[PDB]
Amino acid sequence: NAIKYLGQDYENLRARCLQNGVLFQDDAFPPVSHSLGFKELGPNSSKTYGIKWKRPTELLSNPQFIVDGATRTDICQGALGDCWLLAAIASLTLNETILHRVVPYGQSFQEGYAGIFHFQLWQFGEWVDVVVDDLLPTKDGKLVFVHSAQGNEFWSALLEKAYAKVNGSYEALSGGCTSEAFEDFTGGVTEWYDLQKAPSDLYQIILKALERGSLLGCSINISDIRDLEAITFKNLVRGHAYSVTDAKQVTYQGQRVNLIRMRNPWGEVEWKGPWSDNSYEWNKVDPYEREQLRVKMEDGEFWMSFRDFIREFTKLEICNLT
Ligand SMILES: CC[C@H](NC(=O)[C@H](CC(C)C)NC(=O)OCc1ccccc1)[C@H](O)C(=O)NCCCn1cnc2c(N)ncnc21
Ligand SMILES: [Ca+2]
Ligand SMILES: [Ca+2]
Ligand SMILES: [Cl-]
Ligand SMILES: [Cl-]
Ligand SMILES: [Cl-]
Repeated sequence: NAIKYLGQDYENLRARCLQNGVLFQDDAFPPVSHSLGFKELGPNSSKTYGIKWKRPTELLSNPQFIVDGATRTDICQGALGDCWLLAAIASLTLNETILHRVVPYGQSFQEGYAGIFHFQLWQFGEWVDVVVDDLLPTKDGKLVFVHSAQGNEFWSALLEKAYAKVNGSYEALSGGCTSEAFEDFTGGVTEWYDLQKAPSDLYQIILKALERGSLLGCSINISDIRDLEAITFKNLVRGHAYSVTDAKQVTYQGQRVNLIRMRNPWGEVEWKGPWSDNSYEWNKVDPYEREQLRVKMEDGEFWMSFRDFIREFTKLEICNLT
């Protein structure tokens, strides 16, 4: 059983809030500017001034903790430098077992709701249960930071809040390492690969890792400063964490081609090269493969050939667990 971060006891706090007829407000991570940040999100910053803390039950008549499953399309980045974290959460959703260790079952805005939620993380060398109240940063009625493509779904916003809490503020999340989030969700072992020196069996390594439910992420180093822009000519984002979400082989004019699928945690802005959603390559595979694999949607998720992947990307991170 997870031990309680700061000694805060989820079920006890929830039960006592319900008894006392109030909603939880978290003394350890309160709905004030110091929970937002210290510089870019500090008390006197332009960003801080626009933000009002509001509960999902203040925003909507029918807020939901999870809608149609806790899945990667529920991870759409907001105005914060936490792409590394969000890439990790998106990858986490592909492994139901680990997902629901981090996101406990049984949390809702209906029966038993008292304005408090909890998540479990690997921290300080322990599995720790972290509570949050459900006051969330909003501007004009919309979440400022992470949000789901399902506008009434709140689990991922609440998990990002819990992760900010253990790190001190949302601003403390700006700029980071995907592998650190992977570890914090698993207590597993992380390794990384230099794609410009890829082992010859790297694609099989990826296949095996995906099959076992390991977490995979990738990025493109900014080698100059951000000279050729943050965005490459083919619509990739440099210095930015992507989730690796599948690896599948297709038959392209009668020959096997290894593909890899990844997802930009923005939930938008995708590769426009071969195998992209609108590319001509799809016209020359088996119709069944096309139907199974290709999804024509601006959703941040796309395929690349493994060959193009290892040319365009520079780093692959893998977190292996038990
Ligand atoms: C810094 C950028 C973030 N990148 C990083 O963290 C990188 C991640 C690695 C895997 C390359 N790491 C990093 O730099 O190390 C900094 C480091 C390491 C250790 C200690 C302190 C600082 C990330 O790209 C990000 O969060 N971008 C969000 C951009 C705003 N935005 C949000 N929605 C957007 C949208 N729809 N469209 C356009 N922009 C959007
Ligand atoms: Ca969902
Ligand atoms: Ca897509
Ligand atoms: Cl408390
Ligand atoms: Cl303030
Ligand atoms: Cl609910």
